[PDB]
Amino acid sequence: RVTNQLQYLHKVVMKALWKHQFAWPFRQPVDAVKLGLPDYHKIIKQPMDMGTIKRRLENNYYWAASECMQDFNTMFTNCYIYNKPTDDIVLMAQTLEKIFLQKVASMPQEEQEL
Ligand SMILES: Cc1noc(C)c1-c1cc(S(=O)(=O)NC2CCCC2)c2cccnc2c1
Ligand SMILES: Cc1noc(C)c1-c1cc(S(=O)(=O)NC2CCCC2)c2cccnc2c1
Repeated sequence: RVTNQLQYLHKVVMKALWKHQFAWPFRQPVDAVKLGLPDYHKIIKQPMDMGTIKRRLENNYYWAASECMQDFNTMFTNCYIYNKPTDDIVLMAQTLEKIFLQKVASMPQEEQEL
């Protein structure tokens, strides 16, 4: 579906996050071979990244905004679960997610199809 809320997530939320200076590690799926993490996919069962979310927005994959919000959430949660507490990537994820939440607080409240 195209909905008012999904449009907002695309044009306001994703727009802001995608261009952020800390976004780069999250713009494509985690490549476990490249990063040297043979257990990544053993620990993280549902990988997610902003490249995938952007494409889903662009291709009208989502039926409701809440679905897209859960993908954003999964991407951040994966990061917090996998990485060590002191890893810089955790700080970068937190920074992005703060913007995610700030923007989500201003999303249109009633979802309507277009
Ligand atoms: C401005 C304007 N003047 O005439 C038209 C037509 C627009 C308009 C309408 C929509 S929408 O109807 O698809 N979604 C609405 C629902 C919530 C707010 C946007 C946009 C959608 C995306 C970008 N520009 C949009 C601009
Ligand atoms: C693991 C992992 N789990 O979620 C994400 C996201 C990652 C992650 C981690 C690294 S890194 O640890 O090599 N560099 C850190 C240093 C500070 C920036 C990230 C990447 C390195 C390159 C590309 N993607 C990366 C993605």
